[PDB]
Amino acid sequence: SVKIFSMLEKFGQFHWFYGISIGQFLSCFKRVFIKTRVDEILWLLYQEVYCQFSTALD
Repeated sequence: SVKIFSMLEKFGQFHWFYGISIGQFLSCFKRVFIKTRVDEILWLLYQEVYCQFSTALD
């Protein structure tokens, strides 16, 4: 999650519209549980983060 958040911040550096908050990221992560258990959670986190914050990019 730290690595992903750093990547999103680097995205936000390039264009003023691409910024990212921390509450937004935390809520996106929280939405994982509602929808090797640790590996499943990690995979779900990646999928949810992508499908959440890809629509905000060109």
